Amino acid sequence: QPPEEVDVLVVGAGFSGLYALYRLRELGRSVHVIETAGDVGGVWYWNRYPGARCDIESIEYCYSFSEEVLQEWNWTERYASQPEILRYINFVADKFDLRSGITFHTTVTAAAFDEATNTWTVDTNHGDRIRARYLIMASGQLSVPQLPNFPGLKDFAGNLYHTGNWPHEPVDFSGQRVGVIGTGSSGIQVSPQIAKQAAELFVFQRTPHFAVPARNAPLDPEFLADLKKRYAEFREESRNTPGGTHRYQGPKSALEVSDEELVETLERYWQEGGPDILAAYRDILRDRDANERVAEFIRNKIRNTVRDPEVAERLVPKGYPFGTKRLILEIDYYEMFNRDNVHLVDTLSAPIETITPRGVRTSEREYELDSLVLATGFDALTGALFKIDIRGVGNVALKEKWAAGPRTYLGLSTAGFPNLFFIAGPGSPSALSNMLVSIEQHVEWVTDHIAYMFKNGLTRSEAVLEKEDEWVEHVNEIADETLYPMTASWYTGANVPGKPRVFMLYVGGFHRYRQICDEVAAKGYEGFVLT
Ligand SMILES: Cc1cc2nc3c(=O)[nH]c(=O)nc-3n(C[C@H](O)[C@H](O)[C@H](O)COP(=O)(O)OP(=O)(O)OC[C@H]3O[C@@H](n4cnc5c(N)ncnc54)[C@H](O)[C@@H]3O)c2cc1C
Ligand SMILES: CC(=O)c1ccc[n+]([C@@H]2O[C@H](COP(=O)([O-])OP(=O)([O-])OC[C@H]3O[C@@H](n4cnc5c(N)ncnc54)[C@H](OP(=O)([O-])[O-])[C@@H]3O)[C@@H](O)[C@H]2O)c1
Ligand SMILES: [Cl-]
Repeated sequence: QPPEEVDVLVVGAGFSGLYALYRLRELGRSVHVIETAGDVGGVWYWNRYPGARCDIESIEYCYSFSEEVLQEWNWTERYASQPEILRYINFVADKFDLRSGITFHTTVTAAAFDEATNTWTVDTNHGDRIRARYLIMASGQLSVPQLPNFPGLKDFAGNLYHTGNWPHEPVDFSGQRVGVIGTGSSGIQVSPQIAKQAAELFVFQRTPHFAVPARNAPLDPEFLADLKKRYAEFREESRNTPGGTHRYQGPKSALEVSDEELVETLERYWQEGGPDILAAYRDILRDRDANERVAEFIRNKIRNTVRDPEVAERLVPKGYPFGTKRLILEIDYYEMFNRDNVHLVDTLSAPIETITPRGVRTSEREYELDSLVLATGFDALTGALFKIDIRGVGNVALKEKWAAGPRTYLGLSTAGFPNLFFIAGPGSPSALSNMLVSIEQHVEWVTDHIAYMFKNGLTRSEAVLEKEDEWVEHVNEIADETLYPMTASWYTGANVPGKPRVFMLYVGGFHRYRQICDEVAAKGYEGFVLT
């Protein structure tokens, strides 16, 4: 039930929005959060599908801002399941009395900057009108589900799900003919759970994605209690890294090594599981020949996982460099295809023509299904923003200004839109880092910036157009030194039809980006104009 006026309005109650609330209060600022969902958690509230699990270690993917949380919470598994992460979020939410600062079931429709008085007016689908000095869009990176692009969807006779909008009551696939469309992280995690229940599971794969064993395991309770002795320290080590974790930064070039040392080295990562293999060698995302030797080793591990050679071959990713679509952690996913009741439908060879009342037609034949699961992803990074009529100076639409790709200074603001801040979004490290590291830094940087504005008695903060252009050009420029922009992924907006193909993230590493933000604030916010 939202206030008519506030210092800062926050959109979204997932990790980012909750923390922004907590810190803004500590800083003696009035602050409120609007959230479409029924409750806190963001991705961990919405993504409730069976198998949903973090692929950053529970010990790294957690808040560090509170010593008490660090000491009191007990993680249980190398990689936390979604129910567990949702209990942690509730634990924190509870601990700091956060819900009192949040309006649920409410979706922000539009926001417009008022130049006369230097404020945002912010409307919602319940007619709430809030005036705020600052607007923080804590509204996610992977928060607006994307349906795939083919017809007959509303004609399907059975039940229809998207993993990103999963039912609050467990879904029963027992005895069903089930289809999953999509084999990114969502579909990889969800499929082996549905394989346990369905009479027949059909996995509709388009481009195969690279996946490596998670090797999840219980967490040793002693290791935990040790870790806690120096938790603050351990976390500060994670902030001083490109990826926001303890990942080893392999110093060698993947080209300098024999085939023999290369295999022995990747074999050790493969038996160990997890994503650290992405940094086995310094140049894997930088040099196509280096990349390829690593990609080959992975593809061969893939072939060897599946008994039938033809099914095995269709599982092998082709045509793009390893790691350039987000790396996936799998758990019994490749093994699944050895089962009698699991069918890999290769839609590259036979593309989907349409959905029918009965199920799915490809160019080669029709599949009958009782249920269809869409693991088809998200209109990423800009999708949630673009859903909101956001309006800056001269009445510029954010959606129009960014229609060729997101334009920002430090990913934190855009020229022409003063008092507006984007948490962990395009133009910053964002999902290229452990997101809790990217999220805590952006929250602390924005909220300090806000507090600094108040201290000094100002009320207007605007990214300077020339710095914005300079920043966007720098982002593209350093991306272009890597293999990232070369591949169609949601990072480059490739999954939404008509969306501009532009790599959206800052690739220079969390550490450098935090250093660059720190010198910006240390000079009273170079590249902003403050009045
Ligand atoms: C299934 C899934 C698994 C993930 N696993 C990991 C992982 O292992 N490691 C990792 O580092 N990151 C991973 N993440 C990335 C995840 O985006 C971040 O880690 C972190 O959860 C993002 O937090 P957030 O608060 O920025 O956004 P979100 O958690 O997305 O919260 C955004 C909230 O804003 C609300 N919202 C949006 N628009 C409006 C509006 N118009 N009005 C009102 N409310 C609105 C949404 O409903 C949502 O609740 C994963 C993401 C997905 C989708
Ligand atoms: C932490 C963790 O383990 C976890 C778990 C879950 C999510 N996450 C995080 O969220 C991000 C998104 O992952 P996701 O799986 O939900 O989404 P995706 O990666 O966008 O894959 C979409 C898939 O659907 C297929 N596809 C799309 N359109 C299609 C079409 N029109 N016709 C037919 N098929 C279509 C598309 O095919 P192709 O050829 O690759 O476009 C692909 O197979 C992740 O990267 C993590 O950041 C993390
Ligand atoms: Cl992720």
